[PDB]
Amino acid sequence: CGDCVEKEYPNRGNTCLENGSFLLNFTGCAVCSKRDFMLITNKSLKEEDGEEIVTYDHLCKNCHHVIARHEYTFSIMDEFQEYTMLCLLCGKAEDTISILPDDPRQ
Ligand SMILES: [Zn+2]
Ligand SMILES: [Zn+2]
Ligand SMILES: [Zn+2]
Repeated sequence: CGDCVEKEYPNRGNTCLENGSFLLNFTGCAVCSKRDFMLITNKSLKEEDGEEIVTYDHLCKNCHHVIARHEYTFSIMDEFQEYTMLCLLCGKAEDTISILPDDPRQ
């Protein structure tokens, strides 16, 4: 309900994830008032030309209302990798890593 989160799309100093629920930003629901109560459902995955995308939602373990929506997208460009995340709860973040054909991933 947006009142579920302390901050809307908090920055994570570059952290981009396809899993979990950010309990440190979740202040507990406002449809029912419960905390440390959540599930994940409708989890989709997409892949275009080397880019990998993961989209999902968070649901209150008590009232099963949709707490928030999550998106994580990952792209490979020429010699580098790009990571981006956007979630009302988990946060908004972006990172880029330079790599080699030896696949070292820093
Ligand atoms: Zn809520
Ligand atoms: Zn709730
Ligand atoms: Zn999230």
